[PDB]
Amino acid sequence: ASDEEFARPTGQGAEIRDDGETYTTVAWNATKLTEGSRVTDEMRDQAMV
Amino acid sequence: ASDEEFARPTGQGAEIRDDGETYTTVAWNATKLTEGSRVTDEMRDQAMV
Ligand SMILES: [Mg+2]
Ligand SMILES: [Mg+2]
Ligand SMILES: [Mg+2]
Ligand SMILES: [Mg+2]
Ligand SMILES: [Mg+2]
Repeated sequence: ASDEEFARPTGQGAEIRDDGETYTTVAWNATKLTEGSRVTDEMRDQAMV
Repeated sequence: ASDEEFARPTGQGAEIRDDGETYTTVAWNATKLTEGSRVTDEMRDQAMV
């Protein structure tokens, strides 16, 4: 939403003027973060961990 | 309706003459009469009456 504003002075019996809320958006577009790793099965056998 | 009248004096065996009830109207057309006023909410509040 738009910021707060201030009311306007007006004459007695005169028309109240308009200043309503205005709207906008902030967008998101999530980015794929990725990470990978590969191990040979002989390494996977012989490792202590 | 038309006014009362007087009957015709006649000879014996003579034709009776006509003098039947004639009619008319008076029209009306009602005219719109109007009156109006405005008061402000501040005046309506503050007045002693
Ligand atoms: Mg206006
Ligand atoms: Mg404004
Ligand atoms: Mg005749
Ligand atoms: Mg007559
Ligand atoms: Mg007559």
